[PDB]
Amino acid sequence: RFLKVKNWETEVVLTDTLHLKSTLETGCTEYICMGSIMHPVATKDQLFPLAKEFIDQYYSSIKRFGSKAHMERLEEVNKEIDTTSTYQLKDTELIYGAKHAWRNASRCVGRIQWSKLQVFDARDCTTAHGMFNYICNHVKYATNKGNLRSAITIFPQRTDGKHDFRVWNSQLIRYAGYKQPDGSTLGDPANVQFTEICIQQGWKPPRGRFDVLPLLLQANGNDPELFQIPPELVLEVPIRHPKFEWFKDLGLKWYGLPAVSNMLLEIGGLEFSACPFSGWYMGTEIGVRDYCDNSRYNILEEVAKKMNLDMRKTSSLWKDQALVEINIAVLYSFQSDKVTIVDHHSATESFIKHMENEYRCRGGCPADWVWIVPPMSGSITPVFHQEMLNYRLTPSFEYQPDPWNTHVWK
Amino acid sequence: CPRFLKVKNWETEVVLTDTLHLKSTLETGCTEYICMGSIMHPRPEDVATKDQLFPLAKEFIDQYYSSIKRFGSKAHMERLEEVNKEIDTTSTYQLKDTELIYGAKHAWRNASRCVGRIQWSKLQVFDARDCTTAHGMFNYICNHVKYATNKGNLRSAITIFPQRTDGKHDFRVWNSQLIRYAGYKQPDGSTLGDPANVQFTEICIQQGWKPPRGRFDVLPLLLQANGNDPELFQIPPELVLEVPIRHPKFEWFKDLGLKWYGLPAVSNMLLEIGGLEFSACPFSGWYMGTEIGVRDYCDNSRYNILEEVAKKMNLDMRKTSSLWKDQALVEINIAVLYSFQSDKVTIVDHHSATESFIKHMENEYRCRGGCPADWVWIVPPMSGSITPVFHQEMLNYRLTPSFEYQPDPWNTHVWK
Ligand code: HEM
Ligand code: HEM
Ligand SMILES: Cc1cc(N)nc2cc(-c3ccc(OCC4CC4)c(CN)c3)ccc12
Ligand SMILES: Cc1cc(N)nc2cc(-c3ccc(OCC4CC4)c(CN)c3)ccc12
Ligand SMILES: C[C@H](O)[C@H](O)[C@H]1CNc2nc(N)[nH]c(=O)c2N1
Ligand SMILES: C[C@H](O)[C@H](O)[C@H]1CNc2nc(N)[nH]c(=O)c2N1
Ligand SMILES: [Zn+2]
Repeated sequence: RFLKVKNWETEVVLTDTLHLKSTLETGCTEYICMGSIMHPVATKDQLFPLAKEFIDQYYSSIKRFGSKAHMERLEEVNKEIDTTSTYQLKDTELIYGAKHAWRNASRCVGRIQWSKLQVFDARDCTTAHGMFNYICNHVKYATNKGNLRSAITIFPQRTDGKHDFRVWNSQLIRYAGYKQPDGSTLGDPANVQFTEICIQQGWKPPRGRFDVLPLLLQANGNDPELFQIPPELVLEVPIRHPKFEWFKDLGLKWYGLPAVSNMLLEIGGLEFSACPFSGWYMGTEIGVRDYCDNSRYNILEEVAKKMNLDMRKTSSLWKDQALVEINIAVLYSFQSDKVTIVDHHSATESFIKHMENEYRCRGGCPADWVWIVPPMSGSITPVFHQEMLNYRLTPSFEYQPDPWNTHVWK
Repeated sequence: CPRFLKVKNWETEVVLTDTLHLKSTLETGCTEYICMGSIMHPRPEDVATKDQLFPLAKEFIDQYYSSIKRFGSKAHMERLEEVNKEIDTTSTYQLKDTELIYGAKHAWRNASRCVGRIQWSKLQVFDARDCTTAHGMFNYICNHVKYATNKGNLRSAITIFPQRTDGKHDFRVWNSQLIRYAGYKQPDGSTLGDPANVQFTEICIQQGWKPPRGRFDVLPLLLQANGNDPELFQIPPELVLEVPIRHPKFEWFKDLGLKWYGLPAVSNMLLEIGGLEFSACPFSGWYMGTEIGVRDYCDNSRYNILEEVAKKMNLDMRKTSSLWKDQALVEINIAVLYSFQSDKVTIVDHHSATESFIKHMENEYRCRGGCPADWVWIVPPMSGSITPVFHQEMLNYRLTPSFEYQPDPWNTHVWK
């Protein structure tokens, strides 16, 4: 059945037919909704239908369904799954599949940009040194002196599960976290475990507050190897406030390039376990989550201190006042340094426009309200009042286990 | 369905185990392949047949005697048999007072979207099932308002009018809340008062209400008894507690002339107990500040005062990345909380309410085996991630007794 989604602010109603094309499961049932649950080695047998599905949708996309090339590709992929237990995507298919994995990412508010993705084919990589080279080129290309450009670098696909390529880092650029003897945490608390794994692997921590972690790179299932990103490649922004001259005295900074490196890219039944992809930041991703979460930098109290706010009772909303000011500073700093960044009002406004486009030309847009709504000022953004339908299309980005839980060392 | 389901809090690492989901009775609207969790809502002749009513009544009666640790008792088997005979001879049955009170408290306890359920067992239940006329409904509602208001020391309460019979004799409160402000659509397209209430205001004016046409005109009650045409009543103004909104720092804030009413009393929902349908069941608690300060004031299709407040704050309103909207939203919510606390009218900030809900949820998981919760509604409309419910996974499911949506009565009513 067709399904309608209403925006309760504009009263626009859109009709979803695209959900009818999905086959993966969401985790909900008719009686239980798991919409706020964060996470609810193929064979030739399972592989060909997935490949056939994806080839069919590719040749449908380029308006050549049932063509000579289409019939030939199908048979070409048929004989190759038979005789090799897998197949290899054409370059065109790889690009199409990566763009559509972004397009199908129900949790991403930045998808208005989806077809503007620079795809780096790294399927000929064999060693971690090679991965490091490919990754530096990604970081340099995507950073582009502050005029950030979305990119993805795709390493060789999984074969037997024993030879995976993995980026052990959760992002390419992240700050170290140090669990202090006195209990607390220096640096970034999100990364305490990974930082310890890098130290145990030989990394010599500077033990500052903003130490860029090394790359820890696993090629073809071998042990991971440490690499330092050349510092001239790592663009950073000192956070200052446009009114509070004392803000810069907090000593804060962040990196310009958000580049997620621990997810899995699935295309036509093939699994790409190393596929770092980058875009540019929405300001709340730094100023709200990375700075004010209890298990992150947790700087809310100091800012409210310097603002001389009454912090005795929660109903003074001192946390809310300090949160807005931190986010003002983040946007101001990136914009003053001409580093690409988007505020949650512009981003969500763009996403509503993106939804309109997708419903017109595609029949729907899978979208995860729980993730699309920004972590502050929810209802004064247009996505808050936008009903969304969440469903799982492929190609897709998926979660995968942390490598240090599966990898057999030597 | 799997027997145990785990939810995790990603801030504290606490993992909880849900078994209560196995008792879920109605559909969420999700399927295996689609999630409808952000859809807001996923005939008058049709009432429960005898065959439909039997299992629904037995399920609730069982649950009630289980709750009072008398399951399988003589009194339990007797009640079952008495209910069954009533349904056989009369096609319906009547709840005992004890069962009515238990059902109403559990409809609140089961309300997945309510952040305030830590209070669920402290609900004053007024049995208005002897009511016959809209004048009688007005009396019951005035008494409700006065008790729940309690001079600003608000107390949660529900008033339950007679259940549905054949569907042609419904009791209904046409108001969406007992106390709301009129909205008037002007000829020039602008709105005076509360734009959320323009349609209902028009209905009241058509029914004979003489509007004052101000910004904050308490709407009259429009009350339907026993399926008759609804009738208008003015709530005595001494019973409508109101708070003028001022700001602890901004002296000019009072010059906005804003005020709000103290008692949030939702009156358009349906209470379902044991297959019985109580189409008129106004219930009230007290406000979370953001229900006024974020939604009621700063929604675009509401009072929409963000801009005016930002002007008086001398913010740059040309670029969105100055976050002038966010800065103004906070100040408005500071004022709402400060004005209610100053006048000693119960109110709860979103930090306190969500922390209590977390403690509540944990207790329910411990003592009950779960707690249905709708994250999309539990997370407050501002500052979501700096409240503890943001990082708390939740399972949503529909238990009974429950509060249900129902069509607006002007759309179904058969005018006499
Ligand atoms: C171009 C600018 C982009 C912006 C502003 C943006 C914004 C965001 C934000 C705010 C989130 C939520 C993150 C969080 O709160 O933790 C998100 C999630 C996500 N983004 Fe985007 N994004 C961008 C580009 C991209 C690109 C280039 C890709 C891949 C090619 C991508 C794939 C994803 C995925 C897969 C998720 C959700 C991951 C999951 O399912 O857990 N995004 N994005
Ligand atoms: C005592 C203080 C209470 C507080 C602080 C509170 C808080 C809230 C809030 C913030 C919402 C979301 C409203 C919105 O965003 O529009 C809500 C919804 C709701 N509350 Fe509570 N509430 C309270 C009392 C009660 C009582 C006494 C009942 C019933 C006996 C109740 C039943 C409900 C229901 C049924 C809904 C959502 C209905 C729906 O749309 O599905 N609440 N509550
Ligand atoms: C390309 C891109 C740009 C951007 N501007 N933002 C992005 C955020 C995520 C993302 C995905 C999952 C995720 O985490 C899931 C759960 C917290 C563990 C997080 C949290 N860092 C971020 C992924 C990609 C992003
Ligand atoms: C007792 C009580 C106290 C309170 N403090 N708050 C409450 C809010 C609602 C409630 C329920 C549904 C609903 O909306 C239905 C659909 C969105 C239109 C609204 C919107 N007014 C409020 C109901 C009861 C409440
Ligand atoms: C589209 C979306 O479901 C709708 O705006 C919901 C979202 N969450 C909400 N949450 C609360 N508490 N109250 C609301 O009215 C809404 N509205
Ligand atoms: C429990 C909850 O699902 C979890 O904390 C989610 C909620 N929504 C989110 N939304 C975004 N954009 N980013 C997040 O990390 C989260 N966290
Ligand atoms: Zn769902």
